[PDB]
Amino acid sequence: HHMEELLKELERIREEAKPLVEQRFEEFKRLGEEGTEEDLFCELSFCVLTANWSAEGGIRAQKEIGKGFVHLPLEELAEKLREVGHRYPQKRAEFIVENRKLLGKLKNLVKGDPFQSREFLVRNAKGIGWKEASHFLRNTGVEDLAILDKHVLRLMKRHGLIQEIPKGWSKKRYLYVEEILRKVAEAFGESPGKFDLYLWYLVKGKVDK
Ligand code: NA
Repeated sequence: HHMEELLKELERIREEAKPLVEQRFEEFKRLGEEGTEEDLFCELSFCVLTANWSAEGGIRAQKEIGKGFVHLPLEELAEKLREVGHRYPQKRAEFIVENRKLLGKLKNLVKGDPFQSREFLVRNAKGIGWKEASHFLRNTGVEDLAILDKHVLRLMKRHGLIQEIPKGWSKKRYLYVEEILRKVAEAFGESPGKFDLYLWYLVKGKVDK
């Protein structure tokens, strides 16, 4: 399959998807602009939980646990994650509890240079790698970054943009594949952060987060 085929299909869904994409982005921008440290922490926790899980699951976990991500002890947090169906509740709970060290630092991170903020989160936030750090930043309104998850990587491979799907990341390799996708986003006329939502609309016609 060729790149033009992908762009044409995206153009066919663009008009219908746009209101959903724009409304979802307004919510992301609201979080970055008006969100408290705890609000940002809950979004970081959403990204920990959806590393290898559906947006639907993470949204349900966020709804059910809420500020529990901030205050619950490890055992109680793990139990609530087990209750909402997470497959790895103990380890994700441990990541979230450890990440509480970042409360007080998130507002500045979200406002900082997004490439530098992503580097920080990769190194310092548990359960957050290159993809999940990009995801968190995008979900606070950042538009500069791609979220290279399995769905996006498979689309890129199917349309000849990359030759193989990476099963792990480094700074240089993530930046490289991200730049490939940035050029596609630019060809379409959208920022990487919004382009991601158009790409995901292709699957089932949904715009989650
Ligand atoms: Na990390």
